[PDB]
Amino acid sequence: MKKTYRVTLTALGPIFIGGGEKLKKYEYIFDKQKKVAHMIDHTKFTKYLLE
RNA sequence: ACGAGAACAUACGUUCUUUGAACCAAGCUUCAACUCC
Repeated sequence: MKKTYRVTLTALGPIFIGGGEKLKKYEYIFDKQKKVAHMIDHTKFTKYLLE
């Protein structure tokens, strides 16, 4: 009879769903030597280079 | 030197009036953005 339940999925390990977006060696990826990575948007990158 | 001669079966008149090709019906069902090294 439509037994609705609230599922709280506790991520005990690394959870990855992907979704079809591959990031190449230097293609939108910005990896620096302080053990964090930043990533960029294609539109503002391309117009920031074309300006 | 014909039961004959002469004589439009003719004139007038809307296949027309009223009438939803409608009513009902999920583009949906089942799918891990993934496996290997």
